[PDB]
Amino acid sequence: AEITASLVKELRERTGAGMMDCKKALTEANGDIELAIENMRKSGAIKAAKKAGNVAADGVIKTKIDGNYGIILEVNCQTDFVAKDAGFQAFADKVLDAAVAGKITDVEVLKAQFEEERVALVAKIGENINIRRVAALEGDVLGSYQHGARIGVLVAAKGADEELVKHIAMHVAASKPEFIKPEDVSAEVVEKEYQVQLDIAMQSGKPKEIAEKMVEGRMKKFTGEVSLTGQPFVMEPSKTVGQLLKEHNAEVTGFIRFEVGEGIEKVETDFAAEVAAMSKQSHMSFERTKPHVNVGTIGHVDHGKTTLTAAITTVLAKTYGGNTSHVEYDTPTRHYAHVDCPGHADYVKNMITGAAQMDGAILVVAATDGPMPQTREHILLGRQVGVPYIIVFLNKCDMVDDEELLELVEMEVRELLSQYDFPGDDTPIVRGSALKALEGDAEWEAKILELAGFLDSYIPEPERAIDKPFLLPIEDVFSISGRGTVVTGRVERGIIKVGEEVEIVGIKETQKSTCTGVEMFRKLLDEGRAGENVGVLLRGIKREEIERGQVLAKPGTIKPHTKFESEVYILSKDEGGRHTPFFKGYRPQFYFRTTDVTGTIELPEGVEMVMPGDNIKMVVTLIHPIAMDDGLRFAIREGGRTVGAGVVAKVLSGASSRNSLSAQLRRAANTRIEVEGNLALSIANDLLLAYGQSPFNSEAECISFSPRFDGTPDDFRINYLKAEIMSKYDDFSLGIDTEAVAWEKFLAAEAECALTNARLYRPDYSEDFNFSLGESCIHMARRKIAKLIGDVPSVEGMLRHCRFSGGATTTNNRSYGHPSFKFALPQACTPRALKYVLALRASTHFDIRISDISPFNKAVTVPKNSKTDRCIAIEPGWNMFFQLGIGGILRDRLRCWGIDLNDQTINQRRAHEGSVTNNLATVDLSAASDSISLALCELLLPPGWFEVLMDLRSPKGRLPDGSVVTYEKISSMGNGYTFELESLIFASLARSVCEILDLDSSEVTVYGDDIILPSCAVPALREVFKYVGFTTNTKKTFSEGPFRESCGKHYYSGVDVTPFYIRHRIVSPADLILVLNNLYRWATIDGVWDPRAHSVYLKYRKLLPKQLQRNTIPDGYGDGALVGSVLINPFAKNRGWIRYVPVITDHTRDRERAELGSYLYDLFSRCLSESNAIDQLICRSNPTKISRSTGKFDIQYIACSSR
RNA sequence: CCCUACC
RNA sequence: GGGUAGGG
Ligand SMILES: Nc1ccn([C@@H]2O[C@H](COP(=O)(O)OP(=O)(O)OP(=O)(O)O)C[C@H]2O)c(=O)n1
Ligand SMILES: [Ca+2]
Ligand SMILES: [Ca+2]
Repeated sequence: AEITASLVKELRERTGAGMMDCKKALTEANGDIELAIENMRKSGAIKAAKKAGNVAADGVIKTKIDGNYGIILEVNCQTDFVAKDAGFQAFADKVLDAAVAGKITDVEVLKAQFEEERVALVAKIGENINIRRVAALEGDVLGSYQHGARIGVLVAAKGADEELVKHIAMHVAASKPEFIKPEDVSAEVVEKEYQVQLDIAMQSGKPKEIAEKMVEGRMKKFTGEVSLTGQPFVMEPSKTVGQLLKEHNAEVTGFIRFEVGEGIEKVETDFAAEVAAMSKQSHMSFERTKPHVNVGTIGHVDHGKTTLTAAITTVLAKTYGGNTSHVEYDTPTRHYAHVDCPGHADYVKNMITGAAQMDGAILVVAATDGPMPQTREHILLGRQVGVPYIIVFLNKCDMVDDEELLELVEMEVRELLSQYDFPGDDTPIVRGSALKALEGDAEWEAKILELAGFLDSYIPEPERAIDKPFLLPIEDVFSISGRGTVVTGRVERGIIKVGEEVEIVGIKETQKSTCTGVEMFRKLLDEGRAGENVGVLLRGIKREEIERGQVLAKPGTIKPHTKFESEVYILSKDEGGRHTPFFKGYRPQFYFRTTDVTGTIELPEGVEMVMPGDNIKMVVTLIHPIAMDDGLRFAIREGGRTVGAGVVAKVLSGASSRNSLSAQLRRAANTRIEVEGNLALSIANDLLLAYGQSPFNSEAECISFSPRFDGTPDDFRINYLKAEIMSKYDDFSLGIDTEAVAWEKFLAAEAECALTNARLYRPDYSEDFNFSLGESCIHMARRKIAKLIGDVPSVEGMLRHCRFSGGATTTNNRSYGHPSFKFALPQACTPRALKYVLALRASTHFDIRISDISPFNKAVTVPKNSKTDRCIAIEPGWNMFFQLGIGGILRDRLRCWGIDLNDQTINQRRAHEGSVTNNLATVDLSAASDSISLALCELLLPPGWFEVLMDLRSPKGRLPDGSVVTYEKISSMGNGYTFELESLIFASLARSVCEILDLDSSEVTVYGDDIILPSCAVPALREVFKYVGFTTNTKKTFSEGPFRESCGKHYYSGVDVTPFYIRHRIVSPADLILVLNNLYRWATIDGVWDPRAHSVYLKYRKLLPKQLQRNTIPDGYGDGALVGSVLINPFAKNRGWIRYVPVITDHTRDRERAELGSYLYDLFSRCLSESNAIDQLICRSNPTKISRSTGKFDIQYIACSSR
């Protein structure tokens, strides 16, 4: 030590400067006060200027109004915590006040007027802080709005009143209008923006006056929207600000809106990979049940928070050897995840959103400085979020002589901790140095060790989910004959044993009962443990006495509540939340463990708008009760869209839409649009005419017209539509057309397999002399396939993939398709398939029974296009169960070849590229799956597999004639695996063809029979295919020309030319709406019409009942309303800040579900799962419900977003 | 279970 | 009938 302790303290208390900066400026002053205060004052700048190269993207905005003069101010800092800090508040509160009277606008004037004090803080704080901008606004009446501190606006308007200007100010803060009027936009920035779009359009091939008109309409919008005037007013999106003003005899002379940080990079920051980055410099020179603990580090930016967590990691690895960007380290007794808390808001967000909780914080302060002024806000954050314990790591202690000085810093911290109710006197404080720790220096190494010892002993072990009291969120209820009432769900915490009593609590008056049993799909059980999906059997209680959403718990452990206060986060436009703010009476859905429930909120004191993206405390009150205690997470929803997360803080005491309007629409909806002749045709023809193309001569021409594959994209697009649009229409009288042809087709395919079956089992030409491409590919493909697939389908493979889903089986019809009827009604099965069923039956205690054992499937017929139906096959139920098993497994394996059968999106893009690039082809086989013969499978597949495939197929088929077929092909369409099998067969060949040619196999991609490989490969692929029995569809395969198609998307030199189809007689208003919407989506660029089509759209829109002509919804909400602008829908009711619009839906009648079967289906599904930012983990999946379609329509109200 | 869009 | 994506 040099000079004395209490000499430095009073140097701090009158300055706020760092400890060592105080001692060291007290030596060069020979123990003199005033002399010292000066060496620092006179060095205030050396510090500040050292911080210039520190990005200050945070801060506050302030705002003041004087009679009718107003100023808006922005002064940055680099941190959340500094912005809410008292001192920094006072600087900006002052630089603002004294900037009012002294009416300034030149940012430099008031800057330099404060520069000598701007250095005061920057020294005392340790963050770059400085005035960023200022501006001034005056008018006849101006008003301001302050959205916390992140954003303020000043609004000046003539002829307006008090609240009006507030509201306008608030709107401005929400909608960011970059001008005050549509006619105020830089007639240059625009006149040259109209000069860029004109190509985008005229290069797509569009005729002069079309590209123009389009661009004009676009630009008219492009502006109206970025202009206060043509902006849907925020407090009533139905009318815009423009109209709001006009009807108040007012206008807006001008406005300013500032937002903290606007246009300042705000350099990204990754925590983990930075620690490893600081760990790298000294990178140089069983018991799995261990408890899991979350810790957060919190303190001043460069007080060494990052170096400490580096230290904590090396040292811990060196010694005890071994969500979202978070380092993790181990102690001999527990396992840690560690986050940084660089921002206050940002942290509160993650704490609500569950993306990062905290069992204890670690407050980091460098002893060379001591607590900073903003250290208050650090501890305060801890306090506000309820971090249960806070440990202190004094850092950089080695850069300190007097040890009495550390005794002194440590006092300051303890006193701060206690000012915020933390155990100041009893809280751990390790005197350490992270730097030396990383230099291996074992003196300062045992302090890190010591810190982790406190982590192990001061932050108490968190409560293992099993040790808390039983609770199971009820997902569904079943009435099971001779086994009472049963609920299913995942037990959330605790254990339930048979015999114990339970309460069922939530939505109605709480009820009591006792546990009869506990079952999973395979085992029956006497206890259910936390994390397990189960059924639990209750006694005396009935199934209409229990609802989903209730919980099952140990008695008295959980109680039902209706009112509570909470901390919630509203998602932004980004995260898929709302895109408009809400206000006083927000009335959304609060989803709890498994169900939505309506609630109203009240905002805290003095807040009256809420924007996507921000935090808020609100007092929520629910329509009826839900079991809850403190801590319980919940989502916030609007029509099943997630717009917020929440956490109950404290439970409290808890002491639009029109009917005739629905009736009007219902009546209209059940009306018949009726016209003469064929409406579909008339529409197509008015369309052909508006694009100036010759109309369809007759019904005959609709289905026999071929497009010219040339001319401009525009010319081709309507030409392609002409060829496709009527091609699947099912109501053509004119034609002895049929489905007789579908069977001929079907018989042709079989006979084809018969030939190639003969051939492939006979290729003894008895002459090696000759070598063949097809032979070669089969050999190569076989070898690749085995490497991918294995000798045989894994048992686990089957365990996670066999399932029932869907439609008809050989015993169930469309009506009894649902999986719950498959578990209830006995299913048929094949003699060869029997052992699978028995094995499944040996596998569970539930009954598993076989209607009948027979080798037949049912060949039926389903619609395809105007020219032919498609023959498929309805399988035996149990065979299906297992087919989907192997089908599911092949789907997984095929990923290793880059083939992803869940994503037809990758095939569409390669179609599009092949379209400009001509380097890729799209190809198509004719009877794709009807042509895979038995022989081909047998040559390609491992024996183990082919056998399993032979057991599971239907060997025989019963046609509608009662006649039979003994199948030549391996499997028919409608089998559980044929799609995935044809994909693998197709890919394996194309890949082998690639290697034979020295192309990259990886360029191959396949989805069913939509095959995409490199163009040069096609001729050889054609030959292989011909050889192994397939016939390639010359008409729908493209390896040159400007055209490509794959998976629904059609492209022409890069432009989307995918058509649309009218399939049915248009008879109801839903039929017509669907067609019109398809027209809309095909003719609209971003909501703007091609004029050619729009004239036809408007012509036919007049055929609808009047109210249905105006009842519009945004795109992506379905087709029970015309797509258009929902803001101008007269029937849209804005109810509680969420907007509700009526759509047409099919009127259903409820049917009785199969109680046992539904319960198996539920349980079986939970089995399937066990073998398998983000608050999506807050929602489940829903209860079995059956319903008949009556032929009528209903009106349903759905939630919408302005869009 | 009932609608639309595709293989 | 099988699968995909979206909707109730
Ligand atoms: N409604 C459909 C459509 C396709 N697929 C499956 O996807 C593959 C694609 O067959 P398509 O290309 O649609 O037509 P193909 O049966 O091969 O007959 P074609 O091209 O001559 O019309 C084959 C089949 O397994 C299906 O099962 N059911
Ligand atoms: Ca095909
Ligand atoms: Ca195809």
